[PDB]
Amino acid sequence: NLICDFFLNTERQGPGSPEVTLKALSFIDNLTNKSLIADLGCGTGGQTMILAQHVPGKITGIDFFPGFIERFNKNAEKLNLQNRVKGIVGSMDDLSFEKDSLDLIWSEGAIYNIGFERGLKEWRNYLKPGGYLAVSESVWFTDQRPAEIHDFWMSAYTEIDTVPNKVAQIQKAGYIPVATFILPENCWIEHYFAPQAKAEEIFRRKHAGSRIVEELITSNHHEAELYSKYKAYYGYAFFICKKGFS
Ligand SMILES: C[S@@+](CC[C@H](N)C(=O)[O-])C[C@H]1O[C@@H](n2cnc3c(N)ncnc32)[C@H](O)[C@@H]1O
Repeated sequence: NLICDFFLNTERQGPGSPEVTLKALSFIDNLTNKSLIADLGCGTGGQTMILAQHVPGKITGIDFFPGFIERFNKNAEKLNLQNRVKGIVGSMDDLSFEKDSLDLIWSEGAIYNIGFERGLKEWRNYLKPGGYLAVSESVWFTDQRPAEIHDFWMSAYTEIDTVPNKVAQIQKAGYIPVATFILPENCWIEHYFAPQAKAEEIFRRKHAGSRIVEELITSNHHEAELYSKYKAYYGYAFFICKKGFS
């Protein structure tokens, strides 16, 4: 409801950065102006527009919040990409894409809404054999971690896991684990948490007295506080996978 509004004030609603999106793209080599691309849980489309400026083909951005899709389509226009890039309000667990029709499925910081292993399994049916799946997901950097952070994550995303386990689940799902890399901390600080600050000031005064808004801000500071304290134990990792049977 009012949450979309808060996030409309940021270039991105999750950890990431232009360099990271392009570094992930650097592992995808099957695209042409005939390629069909989908970006699941695209948010306002920050990473989608970056992607669109470097790869040919049509891109469909899909997101649950109508507020984000409107922003996605308006930005697309200011950029003159509305012919090959269009936002659609929908859900990643209820897609209507033709089967085995996509060359690439993109999803940054959004697969947790449906679960990693579930996403791998379900989205595979919408990809052409030899197509690509590129997703950024939360991961543990080690096998042991302090309780404070571990518990926080069980209450947010129970499916967070180490890089090795994620990689084995990818192969198990019937994909070739093409490329896997950990995101730099600036994807969390410089590009995620820092920008949320400017937004809070302005947002909080505008919605003064709103219990929802106040708790959102508390939730942000807590998450940020936890990261700068346990950043050495977790983060995001990008996973590029090619659907088997080439
Ligand atoms: C962490 S944000 C990332 C947004 C954008 N991908 C980015 O990296 O800036 C998660 C996104 O998933 C979207 N989302 C949540 N549930 C969804 C669902 N069931 N189907 C599609 N999108 C969903 C949320 O609205 C939000 O835009």
